[PDB]
Amino acid sequence: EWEVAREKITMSRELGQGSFGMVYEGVAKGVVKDEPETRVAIKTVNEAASMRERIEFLNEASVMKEFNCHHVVRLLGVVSQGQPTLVIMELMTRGDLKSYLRSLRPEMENNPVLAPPSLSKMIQMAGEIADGMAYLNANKFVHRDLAARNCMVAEDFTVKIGDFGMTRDIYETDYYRKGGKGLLPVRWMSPESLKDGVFTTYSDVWSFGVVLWEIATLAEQPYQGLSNEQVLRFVMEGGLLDKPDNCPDMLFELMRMCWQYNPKMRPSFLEIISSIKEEMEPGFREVSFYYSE
Ligand SMILES: C[C@H]1C(=O)N(c2ccc(S(=O)(=O)C(F)(F)F)cc2)C(=O)N1Cc1ccnc2ccccc12
Repeated sequence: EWEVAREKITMSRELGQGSFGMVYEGVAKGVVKDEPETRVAIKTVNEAASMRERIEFLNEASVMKEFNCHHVVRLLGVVSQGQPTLVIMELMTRGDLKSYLRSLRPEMENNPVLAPPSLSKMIQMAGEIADGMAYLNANKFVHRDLAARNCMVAEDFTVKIGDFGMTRDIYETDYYRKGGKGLLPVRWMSPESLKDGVFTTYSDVWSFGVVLWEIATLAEQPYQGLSNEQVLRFVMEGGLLDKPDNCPDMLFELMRMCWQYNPKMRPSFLEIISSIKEEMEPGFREVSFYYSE
């Protein structure tokens, strides 16, 4: 079904170190309808892994087999015969959103443009990110690590929901062992998740508000001036991120709606999209989950 000729897959270079194995970048022969070749991201499984691990790999991959959204990085077949287990996916040529935002900084430094930022561009990303998340939540899937570093940028600048899931030494401090038991993205977590360690769609929305803050600051780390333990106390007691410098008032208002203390009072991704859909580009209606059937 999704199994594909491993011979029809040629790895080029490396993108990063995955959990089950190194992640490469290459091309696939006939993996997309009406397409000869296709740039893709190759996910592998180090031979130094038993079946207890190998099977787990194809377990989480079968989860994506049910996903089909313009705003979520799509799966493209899988390999697991007479060679190392592999999984193929749509390749996002501009990388993750945090790196992309960060790479814009130098330009903006020596760029002779003293004009406010484009609210229009930020809304496009917001809606694409919110549309991909609405789709995921609709399929009873909670992300648990929504952050700019886990959003991907396409060649055409479209943003899609993914999960970097690779080494990344530059974002290691984005995680903290709240209680030893695993690395958690504490600066992106809601008050309730910081307490019981439970993630829901309500908390994905809180994280969404933080991603909007990341976009407006060109990915500065949330809660400047506070250590991890200080962030914990501050957020759990009702503290909130500050309005970014030169942030369109409308964007911050959206953020604040995402950061209400009472989880049940936060709007859902569908409500978020409904309140900004009239600001979305024309094409949005064509390929978005929101307008779909
Ligand atoms: C590691 C690889 C991967 O498997 N996923 C991924 C996609 C969808 C889902 S999902 O559907 O379960 C959900 F979205 F719901 F999480 C989960 C994970 C990425 O985003 N990756 C990074 C990546 C891909 C493609 N191109 C890249 C280019 C640069 C860096 C990293 C790139």
